[PDB]
Formats: sequence, C-alpha cells, structure tokens
Amino acid sequence: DVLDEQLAGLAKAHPSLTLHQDPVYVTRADAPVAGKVALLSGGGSGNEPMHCGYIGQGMLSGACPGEIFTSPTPDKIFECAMQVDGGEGVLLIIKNYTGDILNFETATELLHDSGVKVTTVVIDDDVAVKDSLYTAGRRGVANTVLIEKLVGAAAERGDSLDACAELGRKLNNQGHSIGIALGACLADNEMEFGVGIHGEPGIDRRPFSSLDQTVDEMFDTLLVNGSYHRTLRFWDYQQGSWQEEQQTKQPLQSGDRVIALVNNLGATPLSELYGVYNRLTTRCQQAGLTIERNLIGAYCTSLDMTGFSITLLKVDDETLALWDAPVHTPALNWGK
Amino acid sequence: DVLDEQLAGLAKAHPSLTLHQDPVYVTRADAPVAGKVALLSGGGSGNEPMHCGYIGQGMLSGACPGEIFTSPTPDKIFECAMQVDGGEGVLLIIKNYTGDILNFETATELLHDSGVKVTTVVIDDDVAVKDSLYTAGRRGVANTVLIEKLVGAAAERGDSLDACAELGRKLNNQGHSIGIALGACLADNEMEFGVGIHGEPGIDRRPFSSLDQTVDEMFDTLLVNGSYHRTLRFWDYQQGSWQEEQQTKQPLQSGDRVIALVNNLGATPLSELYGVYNRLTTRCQQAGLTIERNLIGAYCTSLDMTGFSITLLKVDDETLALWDAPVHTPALNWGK
Repeated sequence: DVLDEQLAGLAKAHPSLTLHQDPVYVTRADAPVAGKVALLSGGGSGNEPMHCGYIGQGMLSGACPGEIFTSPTPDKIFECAMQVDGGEGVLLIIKNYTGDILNFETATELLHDSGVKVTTVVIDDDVAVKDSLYTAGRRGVANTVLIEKLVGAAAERGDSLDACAELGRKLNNQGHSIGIALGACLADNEMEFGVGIHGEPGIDRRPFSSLDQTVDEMFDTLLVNGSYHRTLRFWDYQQGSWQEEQQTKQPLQSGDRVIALVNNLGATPLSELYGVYNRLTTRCQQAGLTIERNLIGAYCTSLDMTGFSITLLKVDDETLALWDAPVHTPALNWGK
Repeated sequence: DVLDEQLAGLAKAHPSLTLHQDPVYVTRADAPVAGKVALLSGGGSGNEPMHCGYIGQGMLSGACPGEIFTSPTPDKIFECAMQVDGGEGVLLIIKNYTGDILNFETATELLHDSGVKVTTVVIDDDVAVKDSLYTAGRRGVANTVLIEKLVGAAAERGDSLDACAELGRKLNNQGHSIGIALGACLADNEMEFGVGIHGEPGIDRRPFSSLDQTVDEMFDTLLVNGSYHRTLRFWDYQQGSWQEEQQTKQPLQSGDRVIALVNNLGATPLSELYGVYNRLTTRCQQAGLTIERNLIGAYCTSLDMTGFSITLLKVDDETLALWDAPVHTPALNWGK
C-alpha cells in the first residue's frame, strides 16, 4: 500500500497531475498536449522528486515510476507514451541501467509499430564506475534533471522531435556527475566515494577528512574521468530500427561555462550543500570554469542516504536561454 | 569557518542576496526598498532554509542567522533593520524562544529610539508542549514560513506597518503545528512525539506503528490542543513601550479552510511526505476541513533529524489571494 498511498498523495497535492491506474503512471492533467513534442521518463521509485516531480509545462509530459530502485515494466511506458503523444512525437529519456534500457527499448519498438513517432536519449553522466551492479557503461544520475529541463524548454518552444533528441544527446556528452555517501539509505569518518543512486558501490571506501577536501576530490575526479568513449543505442524512426553510435565525451576544460547542480542524496543538511557550493565555485574559478546558473537541493535522491552529488554541465548562450525559460512542475518552478 | 563557508556559498549561489560582514546578516541585494514595509526575521542556524532561504520579493527583506540553535545577537538585528528600512517601518517576526524574544526585544527598543518605525509579531504555533527547554509558552515552528509569505505578500502590495502586523498576529492565532521524530539530529520503532525544531523533548516517547497511525495522532493532537490562552508582548511604537496582549486561539473546526504544510525535519524521504499528505487529506476531509493550498518539502528543518511536522493554517479568500501572490526567494518561487 505504501507506494500507492504515496502516489495518491502526489495526485492530491498536485491537481495539475493525473494519476492513471491499471497500469500506473503519471501525466500532466492536460495531456495529450497537442502541437508539442512530448517528453517522457521514468525509473525506480526512491529517487524522488525524479521523475514525477518534473511533470509539467517546460519539462516532462509524464513519468513511469517502478518499484523501489526497479525499472517500470514496459506496459507503463507504452501506455504513458500513448497518453502523452500530442502528434509531434514522444521523446523517451532513459537513464543507463540494464533494466531501464531493456524496458524502454521494448516499449519504444512497439510504440513505433503502433504509429507513434518516437526516439530516445540515454543518460550516462556518472563518471565514477564503469560497469556497476545494474549498468553496462556509466550510470545515469543527476544530470538527467538538467537535461529534462533543457530539452523540456526546447519542446515547449516548438522544436521538432529530431532537434529535441539531438540536443538531449549533445547535453549528455557534456554533463559530468559524481556522488559520495557518508551512510547508506561505512566505518566512522569514512565515505563511499563514487556511489550510485540505487546504493551501488563506488570506486572505494576512503577517509572523510572534511567537506572541502571531499569536494576537491570529487571535482578532481570529474576532470580525470571526464574523457569517455562508448557506444550508445538510439531509435531511428526513419529506418524503424536501433542504431548504434560511437561517441566521445571531452572533459571539462578552461574556458567552459557550466550549470552546477549540488544535489542532496537524501539526508544532508541544506546548510552543508551551501558549503559544498562554496568550495565548488573556488575550484571552478581556479580551473577557468564559469558557473552561470546553479541548482542546490534535493533533485535526485536515494531514499534517505546521507551524501550528495555534484553535476557540471557545459552550456552556451543558447542552452542558457533554455535554462531561463519557464518551467512549472512540483520540484522546479520559474518564469511566466 | 564552516558557518562562514556556508554563508559564503549562499551569497555565491544567490546574487539577489547580499551577505554583510561586521556584523553578519543577509539582505535582499536591492534593500532598502523604498515605499514598502520591510520584513525581518532570524534565529539560530540549523533550520535552513529558515530564514535566509525566504529573503526576496514577496517575503523577507533580510534575515539574521545566529550560531547553531542559538539566537542572533542583537547587534545583527539592529544593523539588519537599519539596512532594510525603506521609510515605511520594519516588522520583526520572532519565534517564541527565550533567547530570540530577549534579543529581538533589545533590538526593537533601540531601533525605535534610533528613529525607525518598528513593531513585532510573535510566533507560537507548536501545540505539543507548554514551557519547553528554551520557551516561555509554546514554541515557534514551521507556521513561521506561512506567516512570512502571507505578511510578505501584504507588505509587497503596500499595506501599512500596522496592517502587516495585525495580519501577522491574526494568522498566528489561527495556525497550528506539531512534529514527530524517529531519530535525533530512541528505542526501536519508538518516536519522540511533539518534538521541537532545536531537538527539545516532546509530549513523550511512544511507539511508531505506521505512517498513517502517526499522522492520525498528530492530527488529533492539533484538534485536542488547539484551544490556547496566553499573553503575548508587542511593541507599541505610538506609546514607545512594550504592550501585553491576552489572546486566545480557537481550535480548527468543521467548515474551516486551511493551508497545509507537510515539512521535512531533515532526513525523511520525500516520497514519505506524500504518504503523510495522503492521510492528512483524508482526516481533514472527514473533519470538515478543506485544504486549499499545500507545501510539501524541507521548509523548516532541524539539521539532519529524521522526522516531519504538519502545520495547518486557517485562511479565507483574502489570505488565499496573498498566498497566490508572487514570491521570489531561494526556497519559494512563483508568479510573475
């Protein structure tokens, strides 16, 4: 019952959302919104507000929650996508986990065969660990939030499915995240360095000496692990098939302008996140990175894990315009 | 250093805020704003985003943070008030703790003597305990956030100092809060029932059985402890003296329309607060209470305490209009 009660609570708190039953998924109350590319995501419960907190104008059209840390079944994704399609296509944003990849792929193929124009964006921003417990390649973590906002803004503006997907894929190649935990959702004064959002092990356990030193090593790891080459699969709706694409991320470098996300993994005092941000700006300025915009708070949690993550996303004038554009969701709200 | 770093991070993250030094306090960057009543609050650190997260158009003009769970010294309050005064006077919002009461009282007096038109609003919404560790009467807790927004909206509209204060005092008499904790910032499956935001003891320690049963008894206590008679002290700037006023709160009753705040005390998973809200709505509906607006998240924390509080505030059409009015702060943002 607890998950059901939680979802009923969400629907009651937010009349602008619609909680569907049999199967369970969540959409904007006004879905389908005709005339715009629809954005859809989803994944396990326990990462709230990701993704149901991001449903609204300028962001997601709908989301499909699964069981705790467990991919939604493909029926939820298929039915949600059908519900949100506004005739300009549906963009599926998928975090890189083996379950999520499998279920979103099953749904995507069937959607295409049912006449829905669809394609995909995979998120693999976590720089810490290659081939973790539930992931081939790198894990999809808090950069998903930033990409959902930016691609959400483009869709809301009227950009085509192809333009939205291309933007999503580009941003994914330019975003870098790392997380640490001081306690699971460890010995005294010890941290799990490079932790995942489903409790997966990091690079190692190591001493926690101070907040400042912890940020320093997270920041250093973003730079050192920033270069990354891998194959990602995307749906080509013209051909009606999966296409593999080899792509390379460049590390962040001097001259880069970034959006910074300092994210609470569940149980970190907010005061401490401002201390994290303080050290982050100093390391950014020293490395010739300009932080243009920031988000600080609980945007991609891991239940009640004690820890935090840092995400830096390279941006330009055009992406900043997309950032500044209106968003109206439970977790992010600004503009007219 | 760590407090200093956290405040530096805040100032870096939000250029709409100005961090002052010698003494330390925080104001809107555009303060003093001419032609509008200025709103000021403050208190110990450890309750973030209260109060620095509420600085901005439609809410606080400034805030005076103290040391952890410790009132700001009166020099901070005096100097902050001087800075923010826009020639229409300053309203000081004070949570009912002996330290805060003492320090804001010292500052208010000196402000009046220095030519600043000033008055005060005391918050004593916590229904759990009378005469706690650091409180004469009832503790001031999360309803402070609600009053800050509503009075903030009244001041921004151009209401006089007296109207703003009268609104503040009235809302204080119609707002009711209670909190529980499952872990300090307890035995197995035991909760501290009626905990305070500085870790003060509650009504007692009692079993935790389920989230629904906990909400039931929190809600029942709001009703049972709702009636309250006490003396509150306010600054009469016409007489230039402290004036005692005896006032009585009525309990919420069938027919009342309310704003609901479900508040994370620091380490409760967000999903769980929606579960709390689900049950709260059911009990409200059963009791003839109409929840008109809600806030769910971390608005008045107690460092990394595991627990939550529920606040219900009686409202009417006029107050709902003030709720819906624009607000632009780090922690609360909506409207044009």
